[PDB]
Amino acid sequence: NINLIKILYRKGLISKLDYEKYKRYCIISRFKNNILY
Amino acid sequence: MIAVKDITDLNIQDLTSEVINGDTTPSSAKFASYIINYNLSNINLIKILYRKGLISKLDYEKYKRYCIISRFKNNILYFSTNYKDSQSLKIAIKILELPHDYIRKIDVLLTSIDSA
Repeated sequence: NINLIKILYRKGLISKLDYEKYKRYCIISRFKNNILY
Repeated sequence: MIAVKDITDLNIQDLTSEVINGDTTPSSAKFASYIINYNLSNINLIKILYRKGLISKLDYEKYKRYCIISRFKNNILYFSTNYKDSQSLKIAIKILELPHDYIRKIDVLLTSIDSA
């Protein structure tokens, strides 16, 4: 959001959107909460 | 008066009829500028008529990005993959002279792909 507020800026966003799901996969690996939604 | 039209939209981030003078202020402009079409689109943000100004922003920004694509004399590898990311993003999604100007980037990217 520092760059947000030419096409090279969104090249950093794809690095963010990649490992965030991998970090969300760590939050998915940490899904020992057993909910329905 | 014109750059001072963004002086009143600075007060919009500072109430319903007070934003009504800011309602047509984002509509008088789009009926008649690069940074102004980015900030004032966020002036209305922070019914369906507001997003009618957003489509005017999302249209010419790619045309301005086509000027940034016409200015792609930087010969990289991820940038050329980003060049397909700017062209095939609207190929399903989205004015006569810009379409003929779109072929200019189509030849010069492959000309630079032949160069580098």
